[PDB]
Amino acid sequence: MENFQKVEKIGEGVVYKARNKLTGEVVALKKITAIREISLLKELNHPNIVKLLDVIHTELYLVFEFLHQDLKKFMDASALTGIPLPLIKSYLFQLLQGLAFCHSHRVLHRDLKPQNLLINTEGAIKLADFVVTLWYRAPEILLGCKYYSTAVDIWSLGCIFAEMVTRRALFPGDSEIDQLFRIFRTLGTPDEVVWPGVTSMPDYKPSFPKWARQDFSKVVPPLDEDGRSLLSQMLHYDPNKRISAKAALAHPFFQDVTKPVPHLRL
Ligand SMILES: Nc1nc2ccc(C(=O)c3c(F)cccc3F)cn2c1C(=O)c1ccccc1
Repeated sequence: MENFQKVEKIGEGVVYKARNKLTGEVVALKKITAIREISLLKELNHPNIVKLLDVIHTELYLVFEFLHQDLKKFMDASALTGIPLPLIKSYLFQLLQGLAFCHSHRVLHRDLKPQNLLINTEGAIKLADFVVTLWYRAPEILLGCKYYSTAVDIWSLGCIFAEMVTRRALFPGDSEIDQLFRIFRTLGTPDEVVWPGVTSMPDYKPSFPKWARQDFSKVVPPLDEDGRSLLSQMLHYDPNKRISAKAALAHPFFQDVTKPVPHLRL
């Protein structure tokens, strides 16, 4: 709309950085029943959720608060030394608060990934944007569950947690079956013992190869036992045994959480 001045295209809808030719405000402008669905999102305000400032419907643009960097760019920029654990823990804690908030309002993100988590110079991290990467997709979605729950967001976050720690994607699948098999090779092929009802899932196949589960100590070293304990609960196969965001916030891992400030090059 004529109320903004596209400053730069910051990412392919397409996201532009823009200045409100009126309020001088700089914002992120995203060019995209869905109406009222998005208006409700405009009421979902939390410090760890990128603020949806306005919805301009004209012949659909979403006006968001502008943050200078996403986690993917930050992880890439910290690949040599990695993100300090104190900061990893602070980010995980804040994202869990954001999810606890979203989930309490029966709202799911459904597609969390490093590129959708934005950070600022003060140490805050926020959930944004509530081929397409499958690396963070929960197994129940991959198995064709049509009515998945808030637990799909915990799975995705557990994945990002593992990636921040190891500096390598946990399950970099490049197809739906490769994604599923990478999860199986690491966490063990699921069965009725660990996931009641799993064999009845739409895309479950008795012909799936049976891989043995690997120890977490080999998956996210050098994360401490509290960290591995939390991650394990965030990656349970059964969406119902998977830890909720609220309970996760009470895990011993966060007993000594702080809010460090990252060093960013804007
Ligand atoms: N500086 C920024 N401020 C914001 C504010 C909101 C969204 C936002 O809501 C959002 C979106 F609209 C689409 C995809 C991912 C998102 F996080 C993205 N950004 C950015 C980005 O730099 C960026 C990061 C990744 C992809 C594209 C732009």
